[PDB]
Amino acid sequence: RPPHGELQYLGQIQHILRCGVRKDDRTGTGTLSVFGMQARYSLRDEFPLLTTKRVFWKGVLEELLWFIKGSTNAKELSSKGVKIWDANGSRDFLDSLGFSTREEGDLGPVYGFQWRHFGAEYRDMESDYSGQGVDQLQKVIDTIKTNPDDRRIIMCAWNPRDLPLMALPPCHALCQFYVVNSELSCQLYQRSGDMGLGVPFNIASYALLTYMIAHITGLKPGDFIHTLGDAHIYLNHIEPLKIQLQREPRPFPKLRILRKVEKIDDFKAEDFQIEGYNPHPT
Amino acid sequence: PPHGELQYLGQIQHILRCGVRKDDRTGTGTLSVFGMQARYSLRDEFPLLTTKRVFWKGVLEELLWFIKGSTNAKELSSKGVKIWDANGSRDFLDSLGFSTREEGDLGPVYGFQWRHFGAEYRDMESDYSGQGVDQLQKVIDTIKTNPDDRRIIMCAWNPRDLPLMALPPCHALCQFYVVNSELSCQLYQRSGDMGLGVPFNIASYALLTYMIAHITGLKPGDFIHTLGDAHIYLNHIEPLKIQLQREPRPFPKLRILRKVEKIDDFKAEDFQIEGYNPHPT
Repeated sequence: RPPHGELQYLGQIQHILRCGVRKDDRTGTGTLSVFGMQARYSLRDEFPLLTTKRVFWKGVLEELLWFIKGSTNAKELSSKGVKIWDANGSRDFLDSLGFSTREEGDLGPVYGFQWRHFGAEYRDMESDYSGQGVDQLQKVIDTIKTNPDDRRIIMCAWNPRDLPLMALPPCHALCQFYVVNSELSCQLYQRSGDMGLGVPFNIASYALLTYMIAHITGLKPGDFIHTLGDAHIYLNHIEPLKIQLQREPRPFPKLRILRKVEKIDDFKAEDFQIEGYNPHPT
Repeated sequence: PPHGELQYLGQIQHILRCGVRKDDRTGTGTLSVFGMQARYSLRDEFPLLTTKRVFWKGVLEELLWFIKGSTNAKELSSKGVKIWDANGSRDFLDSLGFSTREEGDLGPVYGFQWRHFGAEYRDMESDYSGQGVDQLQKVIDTIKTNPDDRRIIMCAWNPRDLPLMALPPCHALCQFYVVNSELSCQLYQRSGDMGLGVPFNIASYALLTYMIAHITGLKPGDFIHTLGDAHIYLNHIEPLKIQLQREPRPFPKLRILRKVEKIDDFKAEDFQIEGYNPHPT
């Protein structure tokens, strides 16, 4: 009787179709669009991997793990057979940014470096930043263990000084955690969200991070609150979304963590099994 | 057309029906709900709440003090506005280990992050001109040359400077965006005392959107207030329960009197609030 948590994402899509405004330009790109939306996804016994269309779960878990180790090296992930960042590591592409002296796959100070060493002077993908900058992930885990009530438990990836050094500016600007009755919640502030391709992955990433952090602090998962800045759909995806919005949601799968892990760095693709996941065909 | 203030009041009824108990740093309790959002139209109205007066003059004078880049509390209270004084007092600097600071040095707080993000902070009387990133000027430049950019953001959480600071900022980030010559703005506040602060806050950023709309030549469109921890303090449940019984009155209107071309050049006399008629309390 509480509605399926997937109807919120589908509503947001109804909405952009009914009211976005056509920021134009049948000259490649071309979008419908709306500014500011907010969705709440339960994490209690379910795990919100969308079902009306399949999400690249393997690219989810692998990219999250590549952020936790602080990497900013795209080859290092691309070897887990997740390619989503390689176009951004390609020499012609850096070459179009004056990164002419960077080795291919050096993305600059992108999420893993902002999560692990915010503030450090960034040299390049092979340097060692041990002890430099602030480690937001750790500080966040400690504050949860020792002051769950703190209203300051934030993690920021948007670093205006580092921005001209990044091979692309981040979508997720910041996430805030929050703790009550032993449940752990999370709110992601995303500046720009493609309603078709990325938003369902981005929802999985942050839910998963919430599980992993709940696990390691011995709290139980709560709500994941997805807030969006610029939410858009590309005109070319309207047809496929229009069909996609007929499909009745299917029950969200579940996720087990298969061992007791105590440091965040300690996690490995195999500690997780997504069980029950059955989405519509594409 | 429902009245803008119903969203704010909405959020009150909701925290009262579903908020859970939760304590602050000192121990005072609150009912709190995590995650909320409201949209206030900024088109030919200006949303200064009318069910309880807001200190308009603190709003104006503060935002001017943010824009100036300042982080001295004294240069604010001299305009007759004291909301930052306590955080600057000699007693308080000492409890934080800032034994070395002139009273009323707040550390690197919004002043400094909007105009000098990532400069090293020294003290309040330093000069930082050309240091760090000038996020305010950068937002206005982008609103004018690339209005469809989706990164028009300002950010005042900076983890590095957090221990240098009187208190950690409460407005973390704001984003802007433009569509049909309308300028909208979204604000992510990590924590929100629904009684005293949120209304004050909804007026800062609305006012900031009218300033940037005036200079880049667009019209104000929406202001979206997103909250991390929305909470009502306990002591306030009763007053808010009265307050919920008031029909809101039509929001007033903000008039800007001369044409200002640069954001650094606004003064408090450029601004006129008209037809403001809030209930007594």
